[PDB]
Order: sequence, then structure tokens, then C-alpha cells
Amino acid sequence: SDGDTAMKAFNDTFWDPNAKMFWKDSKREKHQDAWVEAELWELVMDAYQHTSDPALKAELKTQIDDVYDGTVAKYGQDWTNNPFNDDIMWWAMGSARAYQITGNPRYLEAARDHFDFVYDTQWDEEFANGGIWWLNSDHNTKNACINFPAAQAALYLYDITKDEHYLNAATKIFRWGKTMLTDGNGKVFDRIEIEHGAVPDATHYNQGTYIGSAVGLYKATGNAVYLDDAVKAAKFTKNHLVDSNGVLNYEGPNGDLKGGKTILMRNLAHLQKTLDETGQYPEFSAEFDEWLAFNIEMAWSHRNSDHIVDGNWAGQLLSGTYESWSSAAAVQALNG
Ligand SMILES: OC[C@H]1O[C@H](OC[C@H]2O[C@H](O)[C@@H](O)[C@@H](O)[C@@H]2O)[C@@H](O)[C@@H](O)[C@@H]1O
Repeated sequence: SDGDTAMKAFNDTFWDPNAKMFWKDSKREKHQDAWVEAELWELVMDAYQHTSDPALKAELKTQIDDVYDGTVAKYGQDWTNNPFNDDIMWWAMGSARAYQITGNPRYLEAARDHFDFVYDTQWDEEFANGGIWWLNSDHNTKNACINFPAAQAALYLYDITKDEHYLNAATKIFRWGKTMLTDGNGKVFDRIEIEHGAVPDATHYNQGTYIGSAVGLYKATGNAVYLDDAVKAAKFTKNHLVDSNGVLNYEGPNGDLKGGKTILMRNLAHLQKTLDETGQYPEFSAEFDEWLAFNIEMAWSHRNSDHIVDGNWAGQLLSGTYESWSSAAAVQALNG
């Protein structure tokens, strides 16, 4: 499949098998930022689940453990001293998924201990009536990029453990986020600041983790309002975070946002599968399938001769240095 081709090319260009980490770009000079590396860990998992090539499937399963080992070799196993609660939570969520795939208890301990550190100590009701702080070093802002991933991590921990504590946490976090970090109609705000108030700037990755948490809560609770919340956020994405031709925006130059389509596509795939299975929202489901397919074909059409796709899916084929986070989005799109 094209998903196999894309993942193999991505590894050929960006994987460092000695450091067991991805390079930040094709010059192979610095390795990827820690939080982004968790998202590339999840890409490896998603390709592992997608492929049928037995040589590839075996390699990807090995790579799931290697990415963790390379990251712990550089950063250590205990992430509770990292001042960024989002970095901690992205790794907690990745570790929960790694537990589901491998059954290795080290991943359950990594997921649960880091989720518990953030939720138990960084959830606060003094500001904004709830929500998790972005940082643990300073308490100034509460952000979509910690809160919705935390709800996702809690849902994975609920599935793993069957402990209602994690469903209760997911529900509490999501409901707060819907109230304080969205417009009620699917637009996810970046954050709320103590000194400046709301910052209602929407981006791909925050639409994505909101959609993923909403789909997961729908499945865990049976409450279809959560599926509606996901549909409204997908409609917002398709109507407002695209160029004049309907292709998902390129969000650079901000380095965190450049590859955000990766997280968005991962979560849109969850919504797509749930709509296909339930037969709910059939008019939107057909429009959504068509728009996703269009976007994926545009992305793949933008590949270079090495089968790598830069994050500016709509643009001219460039030469020179490619970046692993920007380039991950197409790989993700083809492994959904
Ligand atoms: O358009 C949303 C924001 O996009 C950029 O910030 C990216 C991320 O930076 C930090 O990791 C956190 O503040 C995250 O919440 C944020 O998404 C900047 O352009 C910012 O000014 C925009 O508000």
C-alpha cells in the first residue's frame, strides 16, 4: 500500500537506528523535539496497525519498543520533573497505546504514573473553574494541548484498566474543555490565560485531540452528544482550517504547528470509522469521506522522488531540507 511506501520512506529519511530516535530533518543533525517524538511514536504504532507487509509489520513492532528506549536513554524514565505538562501527557498517552499493543507492564506504569502526576497535581479549580495548567513550573495558562490529550490518555487508561476513575477523569476534563475552550459549536480555542483571557485561535492538532476525546467518550459512555461534538469540530475543521481549494492549511512557520495535521488526521480517522460503522450523520459522512480522500490524494501527489511529502500539501514540489514533523502528516494520512 501507499501507507507502507510512505512509512518506509519516512524511516529511510528520518529514522536514526543508533540513537533509536527520529532526526528533526533530512540533514540528520539534531534529533526531534521530545513531545513531537511521542507523536512520531504514535505514527509508528498507526502504521504497525495498518500494514500487511510481514517484513514491515515485524520491523514496526520492534520500532515501537525502540522509540521508547531511545527516548528514555536521552531523557530518562521519570518525566515528572519536566516543566511542560503537555510533553508529559503526550508521552503518557503514547505509553498507554504502547501498553495496548505490547502488553509490557513498563508502559502501563509509564502511562499511569505520568497521567496521575499531571491530573492529580495540575488540575485546578481556582482559575477557569477547572482545567489542567500548561506548565508545572509556572501557573499562567490552561491549554487545549494539555487538556484534550489528557482526556484521551484517561480514556486509554480506562480501556486498559476498566477503572471508572479514569472515565470520570476523562469526562470531567472534556466537559470543562468544551465549556471553557470551545465556542460550543466545534471551534476549539488554544488556551485561556490568567492575564489575558481566552485566546480563540484554532489549529489542527487541537481540533484533532478534541475530536479524538469526543469519539472516545461517545464509545465509553454511550452519550451521543459526544459524537455530535466531534462532528461539529470536524465540520469546523473542514470549513475553516483549509485553503481556498479545501486542502488543509499549512500551519508553519511555528514549529509545533507545522506537523499538526499528523495529529488531526490520526483523530479524523477515528471519527470516519465510527460514522461508517454506526451509519450516523450519513450526509456529513459522505461529504467528510470525500474531503478526506481529496486531501490524502493531494498530499500523496506532493511527494518527492524519495516518497517524502513536505507539510505544504498544496504547494510546489521543493528540494532541499525536509523536516520529520512536517513530513509525518502525509504518512499518517496514508496509514488511516
Ligand atoms: O494559533 C494558536 C497559537 O499558535 C502558536 O502557538 C502554538 C502552541 O504554542 C505553545 O505550545 C502553546 O501556547 C500551545 O497552546 C500553542 O498551540 C502561536 O502562534 C500562538 O500565538 C497562537 O495562539
